[PDB]
Amino acid sequence: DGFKFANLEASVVAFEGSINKRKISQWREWIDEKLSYQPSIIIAGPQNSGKTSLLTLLTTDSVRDYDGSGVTLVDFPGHVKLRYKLSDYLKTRAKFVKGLIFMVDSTVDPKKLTTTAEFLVDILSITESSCENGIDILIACNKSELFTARPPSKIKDALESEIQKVIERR
Amino acid sequence: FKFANLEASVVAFEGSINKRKISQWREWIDEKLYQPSIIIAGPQNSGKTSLLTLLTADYDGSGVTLVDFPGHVKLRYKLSDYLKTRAKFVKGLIFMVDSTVDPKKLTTTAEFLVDILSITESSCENGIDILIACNKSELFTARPPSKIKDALESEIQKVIERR
Repeated sequence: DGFKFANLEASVVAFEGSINKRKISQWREWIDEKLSYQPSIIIAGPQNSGKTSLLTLLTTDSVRDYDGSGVTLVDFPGHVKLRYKLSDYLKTRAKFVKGLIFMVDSTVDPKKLTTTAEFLVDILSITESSCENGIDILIACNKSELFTARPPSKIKDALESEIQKVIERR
Repeated sequence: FKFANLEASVVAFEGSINKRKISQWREWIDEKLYQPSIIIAGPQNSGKTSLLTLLTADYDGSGVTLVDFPGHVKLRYKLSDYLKTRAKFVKGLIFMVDSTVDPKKLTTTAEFLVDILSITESSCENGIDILIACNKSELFTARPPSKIKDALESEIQKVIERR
């Protein structure tokens, strides 16, 4: 039978939150639990998925070397790597990468769902092959405050179904 | 296709990472140089990491799809987005190339230059100024920077002619 989050190598949980209302306690719990190198998590999502807002909250609203592997383009003096591949970031930091967050919308329509499921396939195909056990995933179900919002478990269930169809369409 | 017909300036200078004689690169860098930046461009084993060893504000999420925390390191960050975001603070780009070059190695180098140049030149009026850093100039197989530059120009035309 089909794709199930349950059968991935890594753990996958789904929690609701709200950037507009700064209700992100579950996401922070998860992040605090996961957090050559200091631990990191990755924030993953398209334009307007809430990432910049999430970073401001995490840096502002809380109470408290160079490796050229796979680099074709890097700036000076900053040493900013351009076209830096997810696969290389993961290979170089290995066990210091502790998890990955997918920012998704709790109020998704059938269209937005498809393009999101394709982004998950892409990124999960890389995390899952990067090491034994993959990298643990949070599906951060934003806009929880909206009258059209669905429970995280139903978003997770709709993503899992549409991911199966994306794999089929191959 | 001529480097002279680009909107940006293109210069080629010798240097030796192995011997630490890179004065002409450093001069160009110091002259070209948000804080001012330049970009260093080249495949694995072109000497970028050694070159950085010798040389050594608010977060913006435009075009960002993947970003780490706490570091705010951007992944898959597109050259076009870096350029659009920093604009006039980007002062130059260096192509790391080998002075000793088989005709094999030429085509792959030429394809890389076209890829990058087509993006720098489209980024603004007059594009981004280019240094062709001709490395390993001490070797007995080394050609002078003027010949490396002419070789690349003629190979770029051939690559472009594969339309």
